[PDB]
Amino acid sequence: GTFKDYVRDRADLNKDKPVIPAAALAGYTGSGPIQLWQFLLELLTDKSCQSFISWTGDGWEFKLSDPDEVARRWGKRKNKPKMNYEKLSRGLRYYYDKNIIHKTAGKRYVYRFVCDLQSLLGYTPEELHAMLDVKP
Amino acid sequence: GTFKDYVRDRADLNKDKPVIPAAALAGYTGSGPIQLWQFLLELLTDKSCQSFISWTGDGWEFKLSDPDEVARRWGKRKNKPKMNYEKLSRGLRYYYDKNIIHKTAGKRYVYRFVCDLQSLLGYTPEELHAMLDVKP
DNA sequence: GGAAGCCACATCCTCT
DNA sequence: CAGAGGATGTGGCTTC
DNA sequence: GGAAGCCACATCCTCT
DNA sequence: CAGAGGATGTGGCTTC
Repeated sequence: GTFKDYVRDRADLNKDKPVIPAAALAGYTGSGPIQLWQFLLELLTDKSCQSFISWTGDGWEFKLSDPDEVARRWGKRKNKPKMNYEKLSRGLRYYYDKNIIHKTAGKRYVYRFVCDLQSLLGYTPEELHAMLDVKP
Repeated sequence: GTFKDYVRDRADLNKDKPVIPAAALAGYTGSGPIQLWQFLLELLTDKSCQSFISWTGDGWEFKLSDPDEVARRWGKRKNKPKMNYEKLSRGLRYYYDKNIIHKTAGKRYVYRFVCDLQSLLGYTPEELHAMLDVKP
């Protein structure tokens, strides 16, 4: 397998094509280092990540079906191997007061984007959900 | 402008489409952090970067038409704002002994990939030069 | 998890 | 500077 | 370039 | 744990 085949094979697994690349987003917003909410928003728009993180179908609500995986990847993106959902959730918890992301009380591993995503990605959650083939 | 527009606009400038993405290459080779030679290989395959870095038309030979720009970007990709051609060249000098890249004596800012790129990107420099519309 | 190494540079400097 | 390399130091990663 | 700040987490801990 | 937050500490970046 050459580089060509390595890229080709990942494409056939629907990887490397998130609609909202974190890196790009950070660039657009001028946030500098990639931020958590941004990273999640990248995953949530990359069809290949739908197995461990996805939109519930209700507005900007999403679920961390596989916390441990979401955590690993965020841990990798920030170069922090000890990263787990137990510290990552702390990150998200900070957002509550900064009204960026809120916790949906009662549902394990479910939060919701509360800020104005439509203006940032020019898409109503209904459209986005259709583009990713969001089930519910 | 929204993130959507920001993405399509850069797309119309032929950006964000390098044939040999550094990040991917690093993954394929399992090198871990992106390496200099790999970065340069990304730029050289991204049609939008042809103004400050490009193949001379002779095999794997290339030129840093705009050293200062090349240096800035590499400085950005590694998070090292003080990054210049004066230091970056050092990095390249280190490949001379590791037969990965050599200096073409006589031409200011011109070096040549000496390792086996054909096997890594399954392309003869002739083909690659055609895909980028390399002039000389 | 965890400490100990290994490697690519990032930095600085000296010559020519 | 541009272009060789030696002397250092450290961060991100592989390795016990 | 350069020193001083700011901000987003990464880490740890305590309850319920 | 999962999930709220307080108390800390530091790296990447913005700001004088």
